[PDB]
Amino acid sequence: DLSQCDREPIHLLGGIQSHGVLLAFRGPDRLLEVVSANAQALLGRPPETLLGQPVGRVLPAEVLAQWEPLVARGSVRVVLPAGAYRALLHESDGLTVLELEPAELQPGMEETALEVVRRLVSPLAGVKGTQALLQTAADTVRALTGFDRVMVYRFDADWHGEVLAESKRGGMDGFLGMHFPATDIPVQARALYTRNPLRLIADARARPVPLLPPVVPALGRPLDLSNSALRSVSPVHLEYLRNMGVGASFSLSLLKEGVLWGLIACHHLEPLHISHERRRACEVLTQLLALQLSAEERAAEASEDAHRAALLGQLATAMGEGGTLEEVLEKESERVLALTGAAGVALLLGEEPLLVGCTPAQDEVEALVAWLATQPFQTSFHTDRLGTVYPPLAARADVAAGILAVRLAPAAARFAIWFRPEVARTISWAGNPRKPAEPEPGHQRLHPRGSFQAWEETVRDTSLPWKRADLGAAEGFRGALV
Amino acid sequence: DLSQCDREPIHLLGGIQSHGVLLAFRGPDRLLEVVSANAQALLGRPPETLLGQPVGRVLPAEVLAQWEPLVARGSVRVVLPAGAYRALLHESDGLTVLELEPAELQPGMEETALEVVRRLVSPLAGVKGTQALLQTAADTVRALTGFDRVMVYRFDADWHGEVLAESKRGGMDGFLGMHFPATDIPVQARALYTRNPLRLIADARARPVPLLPPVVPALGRPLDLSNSALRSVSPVHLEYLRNMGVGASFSLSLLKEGVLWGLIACHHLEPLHISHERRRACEVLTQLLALQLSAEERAAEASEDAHRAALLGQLATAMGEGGTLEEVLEKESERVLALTGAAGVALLLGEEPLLVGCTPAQDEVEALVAWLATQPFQTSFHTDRLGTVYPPLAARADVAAGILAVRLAPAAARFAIWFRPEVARTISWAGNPRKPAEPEPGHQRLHPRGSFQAWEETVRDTSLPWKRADLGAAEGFRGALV
Ligand SMILES: */C=C/C1=C(C)C(=O)N/C1=C\C1=NC(=C\c2[nH]c(/C=C3\NC(=O)C(C=C)=C3C)c(C)c2CCC(=O)O)/C(CCC(=O)O)=C1C
Ligand SMILES: */C=C/C1=C(C)C(=O)N/C1=C\C1=NC(=C\c2[nH]c(/C=C3\NC(=O)C(C=C)=C3C)c(C)c2CCC(=O)O)/C(CCC(=O)O)=C1C
Repeated sequence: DLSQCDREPIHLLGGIQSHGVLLAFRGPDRLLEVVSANAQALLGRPPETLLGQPVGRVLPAEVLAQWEPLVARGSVRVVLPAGAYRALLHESDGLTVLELEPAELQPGMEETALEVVRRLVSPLAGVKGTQALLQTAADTVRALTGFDRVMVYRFDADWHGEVLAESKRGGMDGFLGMHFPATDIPVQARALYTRNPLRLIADARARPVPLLPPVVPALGRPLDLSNSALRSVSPVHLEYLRNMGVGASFSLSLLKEGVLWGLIACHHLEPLHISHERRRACEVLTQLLALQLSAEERAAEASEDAHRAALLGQLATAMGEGGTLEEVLEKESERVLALTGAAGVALLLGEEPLLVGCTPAQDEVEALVAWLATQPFQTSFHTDRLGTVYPPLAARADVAAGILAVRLAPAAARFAIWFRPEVARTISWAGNPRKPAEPEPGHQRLHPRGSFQAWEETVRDTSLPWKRADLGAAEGFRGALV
Repeated sequence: DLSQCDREPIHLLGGIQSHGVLLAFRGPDRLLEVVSANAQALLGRPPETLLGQPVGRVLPAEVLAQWEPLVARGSVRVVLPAGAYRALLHESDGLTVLELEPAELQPGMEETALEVVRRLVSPLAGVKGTQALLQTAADTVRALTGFDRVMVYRFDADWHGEVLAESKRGGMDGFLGMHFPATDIPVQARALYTRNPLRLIADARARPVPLLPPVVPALGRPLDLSNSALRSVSPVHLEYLRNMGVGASFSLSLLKEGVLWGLIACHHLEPLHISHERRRACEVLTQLLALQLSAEERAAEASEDAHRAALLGQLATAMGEGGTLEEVLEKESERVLALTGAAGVALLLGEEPLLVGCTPAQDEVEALVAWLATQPFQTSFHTDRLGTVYPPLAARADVAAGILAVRLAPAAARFAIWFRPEVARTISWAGNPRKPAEPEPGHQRLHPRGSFQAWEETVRDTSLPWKRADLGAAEGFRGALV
């Protein structure tokens, strides 16, 4: 179900944010084709009068002088009689898009940000866990942006997420540890956040500035603002902000090894514009954490596969120390369990089933033993909520909430099945997950949930997720029984 | 220790660089105890008549106006009539040492180094290899320092180095590809370089400034200048550079997982001083490179593991469904070799040897098995130069230069032994390695080597080195068959 949320084009709403001015040109003569209605407060004259006119007679000479560097570097600073603006330049719908927004005024900013990078690299980060690695990356970003609250938000495989870190001001509420639906950040949004990694909402109460003309004439549609720094956002999202009593919003995507792993959302309770220069420096921090997270993770996985392979070697040094099948896998009982972080093992070596640890009844292992043999897997099968696919043992989630089965022979149903009990998790949801929006009668005008107060849900009948190492240790064992 | 170049106390040389003043204070009354003889250059009044004078009456009020900002940070900018300077504070031998140094004049340093941090931390970096990673880092440090040549030095196991990357200006001598002896950077300096990661020589030809008094009166020795920016390097080094044609040297240790991976060296043909702050943003980049290298490198070891584990996966699917062990290893001999990237394998299941691929003859293999039997290895043995420990097959480096053996049995003689042939290398040195230093009659006066021209050499009887992924799969094979 691709809902109403996952529909309307957020890149075709046709408004810009009032703290800036948008101009679009087409042609070798670069005649103004698309103008935002507030254009006058800079250009001088009625916007309607400057459509159809080449750049030379609409743009100030303060800016055209630096047009070449604008074209080559994509952005240049320009001082006007109004103040210091930053000219941004890109391409869209075959037209040239120009944006003026206020520039950075405080000149020891890059110095300051060069010092938050030293903190986020250091000799080495992630000392006592990646938790304080995200907590620093949150602190650094608050210190640089001046925002009252900064959360690290992670995405889960269902595309729901959780605040894993939070650096806020004293006397402020916090969303630490809470959980959030997938409809909160829809799919079309996550599609373009994985392309354009920044977004600033200076004033959520403010009214978007329309563009002129309302369509691109040669197209019958509005100008594609997917790469605009001043594009104004969906209306139903400005209300979700107001129902949190926030006033400004800045978010950066956390792209690590290709995918959208999460966001760094920044909340302020009064409007605040952050210079495009200050946001690029923040982007330098977010990429920094994303590289730290990657090197820490692989290192954990490597060390987690060296201890598992220490076990595989102890199994074999013993299994060859004496002819003793039934006996060693019994005398070395905890070295098999710990191979997959398991609590009971059922080994199908024909004959009878050698039951080790806490394990389901011999006539119940013989029940999944017969169903698994008619399941579509090749070498391994792992469920973390078995009861849902195999309900007969849905009441035995005390020993069989999750399973990890390996085939010890091609045909000839010969398996090694590790078992895990459930692990009960209470997740707190920021507001009711079942009514996470308010539709109006006719179900054609959705609104957001107005309460983000805790909602608690103990999760049952699920086990711990089978990590990557458990699974490799399983198939390593497999090449030692055949 | 081993040689004289290791004896030299390169931290008690009593000299500093003429582009700066050093002053050391001690006591509740910050009495001046040690001072550089050039201190009168920037203080006014001869350095001898201010010794034992409170800090108040010796320093300029321009410097003392920031005396509290100076302490709690350890760095600050002051404007003397002599010019803008950087004051830096640190404690050595119960003394408060303060070092005055010309400060940075180009104000967009921090904006420039941000852009170069952006380049080296961006994702998609290392995509054409880690060669492009060091090449990017050498090109970026050159853009900030402005040196005429910036090279990447990697120490090997034996502490000699080579140049794996290089970035230089048009028409200049390079050292790409070349190898440099262990004696060129001696052990007492490596140790120090693990702890102070940035050093700078501004005039390879300027003579040191003495410190007055020649000693610290309470010790009998001079001031320890371990954590010093203005310290003068040993005179044996100064000759080295002046026989190299360099006029200024600046280097940054590449500390990787806490150990000294290598060094980024930069050469200018003329004297050049880099500001303290610019040396600290270059060191930012050394830690991005250290990070980037650690992450990439962990990604490959994993991808290596996956291939081997699959090779272990298919053999054990060959096993348990096709006759004896002498047959399935006859139809997967291309996998049993590939396990350890081997040219041949000799398995000993207790029968006569079963030789696979390119091996030495049955008798040569048999003889080695009875040799290794005495040897004191637990479950694994490996060498890249067998002939150095077992000469009987020192003629056979065409098949047996390097070997990897695993014990397939407890207190018994059952092994699987993979075989590699030699891989002739070719080390092109910067000078003849047997003449690394040229002493005078008597040997209490050493002189740098005079000629840095390519001295080629071709190492033989040496195989490709048994890596982590190979060894890991060697033990995997051990745990599979009986
Ligand atoms: C049916 C529609 C929607 C419901 C219901 C809902 O809750 N959101 C809906 C649509 C959109 N959400 C968009 C963006 C967006 N959502 C989040 C998540 C949060 N945003 C916040 O402001 C907070 C807290 C205050 C949270 C937890 C984020 C981070 C974003 C990105 C924008 C930002 O950084 O503020 C969205 C797209 C907006 C656009 O056009 O840019 C839509 C349509
Ligand atoms: C017996 C003495 C020595 C011989 C012979 C020799 O070749 N070196 C000897 C001693 C020391 N070398 C020290 C420092 C140093 N050496 C290198 C290596 C190079 N420096 C270069 O300039 C080049 C190329 C021209 C190479 C290959 C480096 C990088 C360093 C560090 C200093 C720098 O980067 O400029 C040394 C340390 C002296 C000190 O630090 O006080 C000694 C004693």
